[PDB]
Amino acid sequence: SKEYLPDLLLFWQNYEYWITNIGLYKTKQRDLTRTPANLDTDTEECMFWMNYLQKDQSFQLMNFAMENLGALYFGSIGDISELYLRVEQYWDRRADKNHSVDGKYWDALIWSVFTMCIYYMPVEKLAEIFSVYPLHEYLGSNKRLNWEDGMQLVMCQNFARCSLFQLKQCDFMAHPDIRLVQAYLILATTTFPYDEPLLANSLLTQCIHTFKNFHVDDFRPLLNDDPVESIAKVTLGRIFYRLCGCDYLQSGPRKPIALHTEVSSLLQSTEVLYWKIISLDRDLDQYLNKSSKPPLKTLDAIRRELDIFQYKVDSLEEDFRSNNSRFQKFIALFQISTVSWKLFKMYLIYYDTADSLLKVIHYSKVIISLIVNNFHAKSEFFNRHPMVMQTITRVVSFISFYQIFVESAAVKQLLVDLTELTANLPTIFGSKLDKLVYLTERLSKLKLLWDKVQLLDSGDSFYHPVFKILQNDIKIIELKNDEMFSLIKGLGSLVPSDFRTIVEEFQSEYNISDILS
Amino acid sequence: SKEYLPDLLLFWQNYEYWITNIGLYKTKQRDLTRTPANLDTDTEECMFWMNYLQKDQSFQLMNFAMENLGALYFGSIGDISELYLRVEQYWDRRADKNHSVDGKYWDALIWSVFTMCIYYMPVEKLAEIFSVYPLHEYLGSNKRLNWEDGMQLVMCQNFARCSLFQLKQCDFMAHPDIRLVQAYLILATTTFPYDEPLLANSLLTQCIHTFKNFHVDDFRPLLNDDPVESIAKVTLGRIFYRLCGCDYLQSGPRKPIALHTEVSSLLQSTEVLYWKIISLDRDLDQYLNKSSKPPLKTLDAIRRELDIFQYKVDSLEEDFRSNNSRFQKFIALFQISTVSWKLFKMYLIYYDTADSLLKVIHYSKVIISLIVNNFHAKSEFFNRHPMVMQTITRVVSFISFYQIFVESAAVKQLLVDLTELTANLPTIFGSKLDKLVYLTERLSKLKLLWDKVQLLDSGDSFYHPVFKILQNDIKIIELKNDEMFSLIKGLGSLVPSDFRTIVEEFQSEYNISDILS
Repeated sequence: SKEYLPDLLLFWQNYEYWITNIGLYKTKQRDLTRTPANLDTDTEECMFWMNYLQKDQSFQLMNFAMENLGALYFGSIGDISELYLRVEQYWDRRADKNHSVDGKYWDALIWSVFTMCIYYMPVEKLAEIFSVYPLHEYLGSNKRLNWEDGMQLVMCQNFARCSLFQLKQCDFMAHPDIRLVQAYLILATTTFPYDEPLLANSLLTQCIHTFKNFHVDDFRPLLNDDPVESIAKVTLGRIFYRLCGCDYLQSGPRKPIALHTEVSSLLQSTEVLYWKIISLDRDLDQYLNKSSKPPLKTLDAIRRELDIFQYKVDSLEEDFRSNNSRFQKFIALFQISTVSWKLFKMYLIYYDTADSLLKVIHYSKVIISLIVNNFHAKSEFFNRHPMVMQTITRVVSFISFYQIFVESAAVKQLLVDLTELTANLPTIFGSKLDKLVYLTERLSKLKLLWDKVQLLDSGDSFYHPVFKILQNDIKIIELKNDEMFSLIKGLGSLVPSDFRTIVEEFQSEYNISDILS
Repeated sequence: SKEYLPDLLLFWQNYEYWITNIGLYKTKQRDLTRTPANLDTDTEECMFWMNYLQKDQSFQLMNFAMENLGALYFGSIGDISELYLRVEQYWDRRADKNHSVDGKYWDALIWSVFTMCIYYMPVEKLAEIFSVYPLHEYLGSNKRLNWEDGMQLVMCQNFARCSLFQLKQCDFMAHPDIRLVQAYLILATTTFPYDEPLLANSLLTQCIHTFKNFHVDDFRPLLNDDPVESIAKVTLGRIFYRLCGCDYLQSGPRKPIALHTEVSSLLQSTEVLYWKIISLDRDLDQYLNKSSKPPLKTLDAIRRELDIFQYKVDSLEEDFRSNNSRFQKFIALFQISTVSWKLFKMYLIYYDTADSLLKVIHYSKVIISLIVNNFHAKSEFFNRHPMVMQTITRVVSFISFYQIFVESAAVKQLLVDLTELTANLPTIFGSKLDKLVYLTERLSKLKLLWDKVQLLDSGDSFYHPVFKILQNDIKIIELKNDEMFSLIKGLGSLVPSDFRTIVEEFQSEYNISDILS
């Protein structure tokens, strides 16, 4: 009697939290006794790359950015125009043995910008600018590869280290500047915070610190303020909501200090429309690892907010004469859709409302649509936005999970569409895309083990091998996130039995630990 | 009619806060366009010093520490014995091109220990170990100097950079460890947090982050816990209260993120006796920059707590057979005395209670006593503890300030005793001691200008040139702490008239800005 189900949907909330979120993008217990350390390999490497870039080359990036990446870089930098000047002086002082701090800070800010560019640059327009030729060698990878492969992704990664290595030249610890928060924000537009979850969390904490160090609570240019300062405050506010955004996104056990929590939910300007929407995403996902349920009255309150923000989003036109307006419209629409999907998934899980699953299937498709429509406009670099990756993960997983329990040919098809789409997302998503693919493959194998094996009522609860395996995938990731052993090493250095056979079998064939990166 | 006075004592609370505290030890607006930056001069320098230290040399430091500095290093490291092993393996791996992270972390922890040692090492016992010979040269300072001078202090400063430079090798941002918090805590025992207020605040924020990253709320080894873990928790708790302590101490505008605030005041074990007492210091000083007054009932509640802690302190014996027990007793007694002084100063200022000034004069003398008694036991290195410096500053200043307004031959003498003592505190206090001396000299010159010039009742308020000069010293320091201009540069880069003659005169002869370091 599939009467258990309700307690099983409620369970997904934690599986989502632990596996699809924490475990796949924010986990990384490394053995320090085995990790090489030094301030030498990063100095030479981030010195070579800086050489690989030519004056004109870098300037086309500036143009790719100005003519494309507006919706990302604005929030934290505003009209690049002002920055070209800096990209210019960058080279001027590029020829000096004598270098300052305001100098480097300006350097790093533009090198984080370059990072973002390489990241989004359509592989084709990138090749017409650089050539893997003088790159395969240095690195040491046969010319067996090219731009089409991660070799482009071996720049959104290294350029990123050139931004960090350069900040490490300002000794930013000792000289807080908004430019550190600005550089980080730009690096945030990429997969950097997922590649280096531990570092990114420390750099964000530094950014929270640097931000509060200005002690500005009210960003509105108040009466009789010098226009220069009225502007800096306004700017600071844009930077602020951008900062709350990646803060909420990087939430987890390895990120204990918060900033976004100092900002109230709506349940209590285009730029700020961004946080408005993320505010609602926070309002919902906050229940994933929670024990309590979102009162139904709440979901409706958020539903109503969505409505207004949905409307408000379409109300902001889009002229295809600028990729800027097109990419902004995409992020807008993707964001609301995502929150919407999350919204009805919630209804379906906590209250099993009417039209819930129908709605989930709807926004699930709206999502696949938005991504799928970007190949059809040769603005596919739009899909490289870290938001896509995140959304597809939660959507596919839940659908893939719902599929193994609640049969439906509608969902079975949707799952096919998503399964396809998954292994189609741009490749700049590296290691993770594969990890998600593996994760999908896995939850499907867990379907078979549910159709094969027989569930049985003990009278108090139901028992199945796919039930433990699910429970385990959480305990195993939840343990990979307990730093207590790490504490023990840095200190005094001291140091239903049939399923039990079925589980361990699967567990050895498909260990969740394979998702960790 | 000296009827104004009450509002003038209340004013001292802010002068103390801004000048004697923030302005003298936690201020540092530097021009980034003028600051040289690089990861080269620290790598070579912190490579030379590391060479200057010999195996046996460093090991005597270990012995100075084990046989002296127990009361400082325990809280965060516990029985050095365990660490000698590390000082040993330090050298073993000292001969490697291949170096890890757990490696460096252990290195830095012992190099922070060395720092502390050099800092406290009696100049005499230091010379019998090292020789300025191979030091004056490298640096570039004529052999015109020697250990007796800051040349010893050019180690508690460089050794400190060797601890930092080495942490910068573990990329601690990416690999949080308690050893970072432990190293910082040891560096805390020195004047490091005052030499580099901006850096120390960022390293502390990193420590708050690293600490919470363990997610341990209850430090008591709870039921059926593996003794190894029960021990690590207990350890972590010692580290925790030690961490709240330097956190409260480093409070200010440049340190926006807090940790100690997560710990309640008592008004709501020897190791924890430390925070107990600092908790009471916090309970009192929290009113310095506040607008409201400490209800009298509060002061009494703290007074009563002091009593118990005073008693509890004397109740912990002291055998002069170990400098350890002697230095612990000193810190104990100094702490309570200090809080006590603060306590009655408060009574005298906010409520003008009876025996207040008498009590202030009492603990003021008890303090001078405790410091003065350390030359008389050739354990003068006891006075090098950053606590002394801090306490003498608040005591001398207030006394020096009370002196210019409220004449008394008792205070006039006390002020003489303090004025002497001031220019007698060990020299490892460098730049600051002089700044305090200058500050004292200054408040005395402000006495003359009060005896000379004539105060006058406008009927609504009283007006005097020493009144503005006082008000100004605050606005001028309070402005040196407004980062809004720093925000403006890192961004879009845009950019009673007789006293009015008297003030500016003084102001040019004795500018408070001279205290900033």
